[PDB]
Amino acid sequence: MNIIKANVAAPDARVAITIARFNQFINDSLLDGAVDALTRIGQVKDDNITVVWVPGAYELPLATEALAKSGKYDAVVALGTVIRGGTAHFEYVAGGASNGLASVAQDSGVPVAFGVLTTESIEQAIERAGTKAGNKGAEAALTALEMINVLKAI
Amino acid sequence: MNIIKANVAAPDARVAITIARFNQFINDSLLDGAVDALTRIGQVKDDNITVVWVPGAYELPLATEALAKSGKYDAVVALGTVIRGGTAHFEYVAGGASNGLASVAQDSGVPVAFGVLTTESIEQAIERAGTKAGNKGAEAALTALEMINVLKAI
Amino acid sequence: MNIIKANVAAPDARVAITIARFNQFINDSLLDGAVDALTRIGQVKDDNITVVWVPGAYELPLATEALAKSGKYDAVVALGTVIRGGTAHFEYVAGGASNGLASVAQDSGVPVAFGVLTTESIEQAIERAGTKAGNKGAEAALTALEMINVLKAI
Amino acid sequence: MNIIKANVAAPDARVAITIARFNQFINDSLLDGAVDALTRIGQVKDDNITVVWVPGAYELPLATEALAKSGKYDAVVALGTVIRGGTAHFEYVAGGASNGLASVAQDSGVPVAFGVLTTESIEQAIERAGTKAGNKGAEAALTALEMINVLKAI
Amino acid sequence: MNIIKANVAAPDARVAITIARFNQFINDSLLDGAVDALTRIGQVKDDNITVVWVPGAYELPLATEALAKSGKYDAVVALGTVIRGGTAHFEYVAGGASNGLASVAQDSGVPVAFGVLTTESIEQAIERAGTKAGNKGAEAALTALEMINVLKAI
Amino acid sequence: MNIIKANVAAPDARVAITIARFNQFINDSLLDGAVDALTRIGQVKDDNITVVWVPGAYELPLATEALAKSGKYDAVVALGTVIRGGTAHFEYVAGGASNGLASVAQDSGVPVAFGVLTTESIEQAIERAGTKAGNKGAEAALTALEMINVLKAI
Repeated sequence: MNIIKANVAAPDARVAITIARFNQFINDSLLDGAVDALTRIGQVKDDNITVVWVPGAYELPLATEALAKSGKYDAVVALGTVIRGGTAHFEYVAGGASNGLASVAQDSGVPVAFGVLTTESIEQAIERAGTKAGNKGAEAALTALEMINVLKAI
Repeated sequence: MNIIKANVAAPDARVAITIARFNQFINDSLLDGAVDALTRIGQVKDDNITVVWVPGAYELPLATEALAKSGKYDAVVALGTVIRGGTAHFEYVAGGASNGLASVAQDSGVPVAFGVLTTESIEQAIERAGTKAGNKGAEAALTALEMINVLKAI
Repeated sequence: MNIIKANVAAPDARVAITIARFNQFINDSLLDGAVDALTRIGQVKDDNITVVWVPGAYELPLATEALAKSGKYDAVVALGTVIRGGTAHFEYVAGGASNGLASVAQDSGVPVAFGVLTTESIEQAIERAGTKAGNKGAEAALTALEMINVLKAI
Repeated sequence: MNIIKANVAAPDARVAITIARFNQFINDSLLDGAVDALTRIGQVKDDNITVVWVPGAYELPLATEALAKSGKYDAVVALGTVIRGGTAHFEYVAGGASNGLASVAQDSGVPVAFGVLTTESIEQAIERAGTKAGNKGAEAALTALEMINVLKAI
Repeated sequence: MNIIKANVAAPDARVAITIARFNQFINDSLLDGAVDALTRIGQVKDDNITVVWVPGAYELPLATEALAKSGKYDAVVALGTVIRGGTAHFEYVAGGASNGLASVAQDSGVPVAFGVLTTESIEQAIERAGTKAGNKGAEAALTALEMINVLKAI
Repeated sequence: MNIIKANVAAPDARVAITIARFNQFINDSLLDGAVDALTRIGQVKDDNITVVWVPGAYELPLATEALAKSGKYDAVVALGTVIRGGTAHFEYVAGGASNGLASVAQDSGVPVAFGVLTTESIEQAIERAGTKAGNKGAEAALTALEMINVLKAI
């Protein structure tokens, strides 16, 4: 009975990170984690890493869509934070972002890593941006790499 | 390691704004903000700015879809307010509006700026229409411009 | 009837930022915002940007006074955080800082941007240092540039 | 992009300390901290350190003004404690003291360090006079030195 | 009666920093503080500063032990954060870390600076990583330098 | 200024895992995580992985001590669970185990990874054995590898 377990190391890869600058106070750490992950762990040569700042998290799809359709990249890591406010604006951003990104991956066949924090408080976001609950940035980066290989293995 | 940071200035652009006239009391300020942003900040020549009033916010997609498929515009800024009422009508308007718009952008490759307020009270809308919490109109306008360049940079 | 609306782009400008290192955990993001604002948005060439770290926020005036009297700069952005403690020390720091800076601008005719957080909690400061409520750093930077032009227009 | 970070060491400096004798039980430790800071850390030769006792904290300005107009000193450290009492006397002392001092620095161009405790209780003053919350004396002394260099660097 | 007061300036020194990457969101500021302290204050030439990232805070001892036994360094600054969780895991990490480090110093005769935050909340860690309660990174760095001299003075 | 960041890949390594069979219901997943980590991520050839079952978690030290003194291994990963009961037996097990292990590492210079759960409830242990809070097994395994390299880099 045959099995596929992939590895996160994948040096000959070219990876794109899309970050939202809104909330960058958090997103910065989110990046640091991802970049480090990519290079130090997945052996990515850091001139194959390209980083694209879009303004809001809402833009992440369009941006990563471009990058995937480009064919220039083996996977896109999508980094952002969306913290809930007084209105249901939170709902539609994080929604049209989750689904936007998921769609892009499904059509382009390129892995997209969902490294978007969707919290209730600034507190929680800090917790997932490189503290108690690890670093969703580095985590999304890793799941990106593994995915490259997982796919490549078919 | 290469990076893309875009700028909001983009004078040779032609931009389309779609506004819902329902709730115009708020949407009017939403516009003023956007228009000013576009011209004063993004250097847009104001005969490249075209403004399209549709009746409800629910119509924003169809209207912007037309504009994007037209190819005549580099980006569409979508302006509107949807305040929660006694029924779940609020849900389906803001929903089919967030997703409608998000889709149009994804297919047309044209950036669509989601400057649609989705509040609980008239109070909250006023807060986001050019007071305490800035002006989502001008903000959506800016994210539109930055996106033009962000894309252009690939 | 004649009107003056200025723009935030002003590339041939030389700008000075004064930062307090006390509370730098927050002030760092405050900076990043401002710097990015200046260059990416206001087209400032980054060797016309000079950054001066003073120890406490209380020192911001004297420091920016020097810079303005110097005439070497078109405007000074003042960055710092002052969080309220158990004593009224908070009052006199933020006071002697608001008024110190405001005075310097008034005598030197050089614009001084008041990008000093004055919060009740660490929580609030984080909110204004590049999260929910934007980035008072980049905001102060922008109001600086706009001012340059607003003045220049007379 | 050019930056100014200063150092606290500045041996060839001549510094003046003005202390209020009222509340000396606290102010004494306030001094010790400062003096030690100055010499041991900032390398100040202790015959360039001069110490001036005024009676109340209210007098700190006039005294430091003299010293700064004198030109004999590179900076003045102002040490004192003002604890809140039953009346609003507390308000006018700490007020006319914060602003007096701040003004002197602004006109004389000489750095003045605001090492005046402004507490609600004797308890709080003890906390900032060389216990849990460090020593505002030595802290004011250091911010003085750093300022000397920060200025000198323009 | 003879006395030893040391200074924090010690330029001809070679210093090693060991940081835990877990919780780096905080540890990053912890570092910045220390590095700045070292160079700007203690006059350390920044090619004599070496920085070693270990994964967990639990590893700090072993890593600093190596560095001290090496003899290549005059002191090691140990930076990390340990925030309390739902289990007593917190106890054994911070414990085996405090004692690990303390032991290494005692055997190697090399100063080891304990700049490890041991808090109850993310909130508290932020407070000690360069805000209200200063920067334990820079503070640990300073106590490192002073120690070098304190020892050297016997 | 020179820096050491290590990688978790280290294929030519020979690693020993010590597991306590008490509580194996949890420890089993703890292992699976570690083993997978080692091979799949750190490229360890799985005949260089040796696994040693000791009865209680209290024994983990003695067992790993032997293994490290043996010199046959580059690092030992210590896996086990200690859940708090009605008595303070919990205290002495987890204590004599944290310190035992930490000591072994310090004397043998071999890295020892502390992958011992120290929880209050069975619930919490399950959370850290490959669910919400990841898998301390695989985490301990990774910190082992990274350590090998971190040390090798001096």
